[PDB]
Amino acid sequence: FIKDDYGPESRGFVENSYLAGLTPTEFFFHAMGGREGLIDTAVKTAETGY
DNA sequence: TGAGAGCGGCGGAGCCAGCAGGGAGCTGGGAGC
RNA sequence: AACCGGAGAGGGAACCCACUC
DNA sequence: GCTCCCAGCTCCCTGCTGGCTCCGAGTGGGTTCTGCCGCTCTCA
Repeated sequence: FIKDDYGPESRGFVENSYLAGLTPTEFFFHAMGGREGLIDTAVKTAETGY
């Protein structure tokens, strides 16, 4: 991407569906999104149990 | 006194205790008589 | 011609990997 | 000699910095590891 690109494609918006598949940039961004939830699942338990 | 051997020794957050600095308040030395 | 069974040992520390959430 | 007002000492207070304890529940495997050098006394 060009420097200082605030457009939807350049910041994480995925305009494709899971039926049409994702472009490589959208695939990486989607991985970045899923990683956050996966981390919170492990972090949350240590607080809730305490 | 030499081999066998016994052992002698060489990360982060958040509550509690101490310290430092700063005033109100009391008592001796001087101000008037 | 003459009795003829029978057990008992494995423990701890540390580390890593993995699983279910 | 008399009462009294102003600085020096006593107290408490506030504020700040250093020190101790906690950090989900289960489960299954495997692997390594439990000290070592030598120094003096004894049997031969």
